[PDB]
Amino acid sequence: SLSEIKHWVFDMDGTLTIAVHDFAAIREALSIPAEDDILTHLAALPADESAAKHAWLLEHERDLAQGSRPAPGAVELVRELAGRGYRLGILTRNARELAHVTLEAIGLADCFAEADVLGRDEAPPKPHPGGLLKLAEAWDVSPSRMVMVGDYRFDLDCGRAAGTRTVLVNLPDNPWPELTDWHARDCAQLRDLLSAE
Amino acid sequence: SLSEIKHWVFDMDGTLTIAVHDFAAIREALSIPAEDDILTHLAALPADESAAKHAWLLEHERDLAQGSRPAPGAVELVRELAGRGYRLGILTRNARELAHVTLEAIGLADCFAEADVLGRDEAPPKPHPGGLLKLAEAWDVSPSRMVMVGDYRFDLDCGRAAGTRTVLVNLPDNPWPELTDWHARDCAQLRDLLSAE
Ligand SMILES: [Mg+2]
Ligand SMILES: [Mg+2]
Repeated sequence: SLSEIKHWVFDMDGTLTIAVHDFAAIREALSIPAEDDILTHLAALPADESAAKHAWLLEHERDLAQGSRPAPGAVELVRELAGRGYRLGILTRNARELAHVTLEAIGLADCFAEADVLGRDEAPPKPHPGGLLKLAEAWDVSPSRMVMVGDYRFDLDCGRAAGTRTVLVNLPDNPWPELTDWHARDCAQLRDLLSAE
Repeated sequence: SLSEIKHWVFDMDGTLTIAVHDFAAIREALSIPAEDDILTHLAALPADESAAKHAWLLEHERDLAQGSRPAPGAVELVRELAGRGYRLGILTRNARELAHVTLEAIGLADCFAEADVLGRDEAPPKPHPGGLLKLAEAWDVSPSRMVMVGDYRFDLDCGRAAGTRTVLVNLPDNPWPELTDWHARDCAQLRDLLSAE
């Protein structure tokens, strides 16, 4: 049962936080009417114009980015787990300092012990198991009793390599069934699963 | 007339080259059937699943990127202009060395004099006019007789600031009419415009 796992490890980008983008710049560049939602409008254009505009959006993802915000239900999930006294960690490609700043920004800095936030300098890149093995050792716990929560195949591969359980969030379905122990559309639904199962 | 302009300056990313992405990874992550085109499939999903999957694609643009390839008609346009004996330049945020490598990769290194490829270290970031002013001076030409070709508002703003003519490519329409002297869906159509007008 998911509620039996008391040691949780989170990816950051795409899991606890998501990139936000300049909506007004997007609307101007792609000629979206104010009364239309961006994606709904693009989906309704002729296929060739839709493809061209989507390709442009993707090409300029970084130009249009404006930092990040908490992913849906992420703050809620982490606070729920922290409230249970569970042990929480982070395994991110970000530098530890930046991860720290982000955690403070989204109001979750107090939910993770500083030593349990592993960044660029503390662990090899996913899907290398190193970071999870480090946490498992620091926590004196079997990996089979930890869960790795992520949104990308490398997060799941990392969990499988280290031997932890794995959770996919922030996709609506189950694209890697064999790599994925639990899946939820987002952290809010994951919190619901935790509560029910 | 466009054919009267004999001094042309190109942006790189999004104009002469475009990022390519890992199609197989995308298809696996978003559960796209082999017989479906990715975008057409997403456009046909329920709106909520479509939005979630598009947001994921955008969030992982850099994870899914696999270098770049020539933009449609770009090699053809540059060779056509070089063949006319026109003077050609580049104004890119990329380091000059990388711009050089890219130009070699796509077979256009011989179309630009090395001194006329301005990168990170040779010119301030768009939309600062500096890079175009530098080329105009090096070429002993009035900016009104140069054209800046780009795919982003900053390219057009840069041209307007320096006083060059401006061209938008790689969007299908005309989102910044006042900033844009000519627009074309891509470099191939731009070559056609050049030929006809
Ligand atoms: Mg991630
Ligand atoms: Mg560009």
